[PDB]
Amino acid sequence: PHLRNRPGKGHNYIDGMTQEDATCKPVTYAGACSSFDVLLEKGKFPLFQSYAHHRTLLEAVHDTIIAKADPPSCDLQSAHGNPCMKEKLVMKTHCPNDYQSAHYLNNDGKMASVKCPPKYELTEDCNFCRQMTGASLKKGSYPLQDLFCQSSEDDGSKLKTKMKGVCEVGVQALKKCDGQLSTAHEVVPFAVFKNSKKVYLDKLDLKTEENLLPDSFVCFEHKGQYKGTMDSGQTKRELKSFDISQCPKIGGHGSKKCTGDAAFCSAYECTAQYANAYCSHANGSGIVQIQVSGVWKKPLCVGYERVVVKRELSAKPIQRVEPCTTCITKCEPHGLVVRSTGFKISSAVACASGVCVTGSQSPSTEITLKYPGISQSSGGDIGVHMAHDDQSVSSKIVAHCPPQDPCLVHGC
Amino acid sequence: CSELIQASSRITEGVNTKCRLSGTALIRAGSVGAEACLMLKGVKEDQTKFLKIKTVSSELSCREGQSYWTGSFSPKCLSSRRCHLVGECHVNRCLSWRDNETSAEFSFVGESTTMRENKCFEQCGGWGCGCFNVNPSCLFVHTYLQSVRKEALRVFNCIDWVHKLTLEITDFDGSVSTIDLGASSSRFTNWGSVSLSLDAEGISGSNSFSFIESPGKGYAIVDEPFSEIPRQGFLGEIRCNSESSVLSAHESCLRAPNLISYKPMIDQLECTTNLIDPFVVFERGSLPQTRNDKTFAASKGNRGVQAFSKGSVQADLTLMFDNFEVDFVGAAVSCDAAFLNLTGCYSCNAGARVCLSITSTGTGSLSAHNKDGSLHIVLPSENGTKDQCQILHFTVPEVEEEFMYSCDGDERPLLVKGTLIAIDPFDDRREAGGESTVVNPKSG
Ligand SMILES: *[C@@H]1O[C@H](CO)[C@@H](O[C@@H]2O[C@H](CO)[C@@H](O[C@@H]3O[C@H](CO)[C@@H](O)[C@H](O)[C@H]3NC(C)=O)[C@H](O)[C@H]2NC(C)=O)[C@H](O)[C@H]1NC(C)=O
Ligand SMILES: *[C@@H]1O[C@H](CO)[C@@H](O)[C@H](O)[C@H]1NC(C)=O
Ligand SMILES: *[C@@H]1O[C@H](CO)[C@@H](O)[C@H](O)[C@H]1NC(C)=O
Repeated sequence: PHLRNRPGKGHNYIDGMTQEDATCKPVTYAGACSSFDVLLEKGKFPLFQSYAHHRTLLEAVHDTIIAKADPPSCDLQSAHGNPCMKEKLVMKTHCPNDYQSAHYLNNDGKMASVKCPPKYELTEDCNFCRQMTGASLKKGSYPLQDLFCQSSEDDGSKLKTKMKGVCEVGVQALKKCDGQLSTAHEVVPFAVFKNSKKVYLDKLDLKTEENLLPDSFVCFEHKGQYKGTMDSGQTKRELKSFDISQCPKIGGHGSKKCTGDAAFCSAYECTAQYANAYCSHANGSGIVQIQVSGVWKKPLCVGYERVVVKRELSAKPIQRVEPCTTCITKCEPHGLVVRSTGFKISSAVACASGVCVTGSQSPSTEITLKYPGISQSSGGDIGVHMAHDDQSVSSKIVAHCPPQDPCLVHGC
Repeated sequence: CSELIQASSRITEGVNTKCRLSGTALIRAGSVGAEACLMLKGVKEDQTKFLKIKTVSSELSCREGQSYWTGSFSPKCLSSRRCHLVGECHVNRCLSWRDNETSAEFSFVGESTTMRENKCFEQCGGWGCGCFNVNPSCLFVHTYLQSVRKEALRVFNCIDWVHKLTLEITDFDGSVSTIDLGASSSRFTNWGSVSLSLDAEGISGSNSFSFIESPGKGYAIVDEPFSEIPRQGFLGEIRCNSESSVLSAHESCLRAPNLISYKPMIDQLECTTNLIDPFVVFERGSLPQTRNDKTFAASKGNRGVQAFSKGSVQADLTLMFDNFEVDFVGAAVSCDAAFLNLTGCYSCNAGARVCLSITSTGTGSLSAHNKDGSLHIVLPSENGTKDQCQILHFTVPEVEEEFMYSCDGDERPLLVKGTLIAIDPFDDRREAGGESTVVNPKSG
């Protein structure tokens, strides 16, 4: 249970729901917090479970990393007639039972939550409040989105949503479109930067780089340990969290003797006397950087949603119209010759009342062909199909010819 | 041109008493543009209903075998670099990464039907690379293909070519009937059925090419054999079974191994590939094309491909149970005719074109017959002066004959003049023959 050694204060509680301060004020190996234990269930919240040693939304809020929205959480008991549930109703979520509250990161990059009236619980889609008699509601709030938060100083005031072929994602109106509008629920990764709003992304590529800052170390201490806090006889072997702000930095001063692994000893001053706490290195921590518009940036925090996107499938798939007539067709006693413009003709076929005749030649602006059947003697109309080198030129043309005299053709 | 005396019925003044003529008829099918002729004679100056089966055209259609679809695809990649011992960056996990298996970092993708693969690459391990550990780190890449253009191409092959005859059936009192049928096949038309023998050749070999069909745009030919297994660097490297699968890059589409080129250079990953644009190849070999004297081209109606090869066939279509008669035709009609000209050749497949000026007071037909009965001329007669044409066969350089023409009335003398051109074969042994020639190229 090393994941319960939270970075920073580890305050996994929300304002108003302060009935679980025994175990939700700093989250430790001992208790059980309703607003945190859901994150560690197998198969749920996999993105945070991968980045398990980064702050949650509530933790980031309590460290002043992420601000709190204006109507911080308009209670449905007192504000069910106000335009509150606008960003919530565009998301597709799934809450478990016996939960009276649920918090999410709104569009402006702040934290807002939905609180059902007392003794009511949130339904399976977190959209309605339902009252079940004789039910014990949990004391925490369900994290709606799957996200992990960190502290950043990189500025992102010029960052904006840039998705191709999207007219509207979530509650953001990307542009104005007319015509067909494909509408569906999609999993859209997002990120929030300093002095910015939510920035939905098309591709989620990110990297982490480790460091030796205090948030990268997991200090603990045994319960009942000699010459330590809570130094009394015990009946169970359990750990206890330790604050790294006490162990002295290298070449510095501190209040508690501290020991640890190689990474801790390389940055802090590992003691030579009896140690008070063991400070290892959070094996997954570091600084996570996102790539937006090719350039890497440091987000306040990233996640993903299930919002409704209004795409545009197509304006026009393809247009195939070509009534081209840039050719001259003049029947000649020597042969059927058609003179065309710049586009060259390699092979052609001539059809006149069933019987057809074909010709092949190198690409040229003109081609001569033998007359099909008795069309030379009888004249009439003759259709010609040819293969142009270019495109957008009609391949079916018709030539009108009067009756001809074979004597000139065979004259010798 | 042939009678039906074996099963002739009594086609009461005016009223019709047709007995559903059951006797079949056997007449050799005429050449291309010619017609097949019938004699429903009743009482002189009455009846004489003519059934005409005009030979529209003969084409060497294609019998398609296997087929598949393809389009233009472009890849997109998602990367996630984690240090050693983080997640599943164990050397064994990084090396054994099964493309079919997805990493836990790109779980927002979740379940999807897009064609996709997953790769894992090692990078530097050490404080210079970015990780305190010295064992190599990992870079998980998820790549999925997406379609660029909203179009697809169908690629098929012709296992064999079949002779196919198009006939214009000029039924009794109305010529609205066109039928297309192959060799040794029957078509259940009105008044029974029509069957074609075409005993000469039911096939014209095979080939080793493949044809592209763009829906609503035309056809094309590629100079490669049709391969049922995808191959890198050829057409159909990525192939599907439907246009929807192509336009959505569905995972059911097959593709060759090692199509995506990965450049894991330390700053940014580069996911790219070199793929043959099927649209370029389609535009390159547009249909109107000639290969070793075959000249494949789009069939009339744009529903397939043809094969213009030198040859000819013998066709003997058989009518059966032909019965289409009414009672209003019992009245006689007057008609007049005037000879116009004579053009064409002799002893030739094309024949000699015969045109006649018809001046009639109403609906009717023409039954000009020569003295010996060898040559028959039939032309419909309509109100006012009309100019209709017919096609006959001759074996004389000059034509000078008289025909007993009568449009359901009295026979009057119709005289035809003119000479016929000579089809220089610059190569003759004893004769030419009519047969039924399928279209052929110049290089034959
Ligand atoms: C032998 O006489 C035939 C019968 O007149 C001619 O064959 C065709 O005659 C048609 C009408 O009798 C003509 O149709 C005309 O076509 C022109 C232009 O193509 C248009 O004005 C109309 O479609 C039509 N005009 C009408 C109905 O008044 C054909 O022009 C004609 N075919 C041709 C081109 O020969 C022959 O002309 C004639 N043979 C010889 C050797 O001259
Ligand atoms: C390393 O961290 C991952 C989560 O980031 C954890 O699953 C794994 O157990 C850790 N390795 C250890 C503790 O050896
Ligand atoms: C694909 O992966 C799944 C789970 O990762 C596995 O059950 C299945 O056997 C794999 N199929 C292969 C390797 O062909």
